[PDB]
Order: sequence, then structure tokens, then C-alpha cells
Amino acid sequence: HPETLVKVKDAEDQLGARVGYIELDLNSGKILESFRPEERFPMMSTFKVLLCGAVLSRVDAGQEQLGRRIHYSQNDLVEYSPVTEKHLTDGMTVRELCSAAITMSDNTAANLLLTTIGGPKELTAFLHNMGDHVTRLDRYYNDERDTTTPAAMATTLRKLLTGELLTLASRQQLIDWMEADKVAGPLLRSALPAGWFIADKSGAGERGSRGIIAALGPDGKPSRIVVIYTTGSQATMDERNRQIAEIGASLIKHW
Repeated sequence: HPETLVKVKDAEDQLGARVGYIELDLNSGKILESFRPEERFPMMSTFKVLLCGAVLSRVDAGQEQLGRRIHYSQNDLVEYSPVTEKHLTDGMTVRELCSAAITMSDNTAANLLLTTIGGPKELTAFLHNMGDHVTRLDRYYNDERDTTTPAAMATTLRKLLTGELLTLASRQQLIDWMEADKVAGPLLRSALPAGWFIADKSGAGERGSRGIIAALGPDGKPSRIVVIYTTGSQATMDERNRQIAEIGASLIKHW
């Protein structure tokens, strides 16, 4: 709705930064509104959902199993490893490692999973082969690296969640893990009335990078995909969260 576009612009003005916005009908796949849909923004942690799609894909093909156990060491742990740092002796299963990467945004978990698929290059290869030639991951835990565009991301996410790529079990698993997200409380979730469904993944990078990707909708059921990125701002974390939240209040109001 245009008022939502207003809020995205307001947000650009108030942040002194670029803001990219996509609202997507989950059913038809068609764009309800957009703003800078073809500009590149850092994915930050939002890439972890695409990483687990890749993962689930291998599991559908039987090149991976969700119950397979990975052991690792202190060596492997990078900054912000809330779940992984607790399982150095018993290891983690692939599932768990997805759970950690999506629900808690565990960095070491993302890395381990990237190793299981053959690295950033293979994730990019996976996104390439599903029709997203735009998004690229280049690294483990105006630079084009590790970027997407709001359109590329919104569409790739819609293919992963409701498209022909994944089995039904795997689409339900991916959505489940997103639904269990514990580290995006102040973003879209803050705007959500009682009984709405939301399944998301947030991100936060230096320079002012903040973002979220989400499937949501009224009465327990997702009906749209929303993607919001912003980078360039010198604003605090909290003022970014607020601006994503306000954008979120608007799109709920005008649903």
C-alpha cells in the first residue's frame, strides 16, 4: 500500500540511508509493492535461511541426513556461537545446526553447514541453479560480495518455501525453523497482532546494515513475503529496529 512506501521513504530520510523493500504475494508470487528492488544490500545473517534450503536440498537428494552428527572444536568456534559453543564434546546434528543458524543466528553453525555443502561457492551455485543469478555468498564467518537484492531474495525465498524445489517435509522444516526465530523480537514481530503467523530471519551488519526476510499473514497462516534491508546509516541498532517495526506496522495496518 502506498502509505507503506511512505514509511520506507520516511525511514530512508530519518536514517540517512538506503532502504530496500519487497512485499510479495506468497500464493501468486507477484509483487504487491517494491522499493529499490534491484539494488544490492548486504544479506548479513539472512543468508542462513538460504544455506539451510541448500542443506535440505541435499537431504531431499539423500546426499545429506538431518540426523547426521558433526563434531568440531574450539578451533572452529567464531564470535557469537551461543549454541555451538555448548556442544564441543557431544557434537551437533545437521538439523540442530540449522536450528542454531536460523533460530539463534549461530555463526559457527553457519560455517559448519557451509562446509557440509562445499562452501559459499556451492551455495551460490545452488542459488544460481534455482534461477537466482543475483544473490551471491562469498565468505564464511559498495562491495557486491555477500549481497542480494530485495527482489532476488523475496523470490528465492518464495521458491524455497512454496515452490517446486523442496519436498513438502523440507519446506515445512525450513518454515518451522524460521517460525522459531528467537533473535528478531523487536522487528516485524513487534508489529504483529495476536494470532498472526510469522516465520523470519533477521540480519545486522556494520555501517548500519539491518534486515529481515519473512513469511507472514493473518490467523495462523502465511500469505505474503516481506523483505527489508537497509545499509549506510550511522544510526543505533535500536533506531534501525524501530524503523523496520514501523514499516511493519504500516503493512499490517494496510493489509
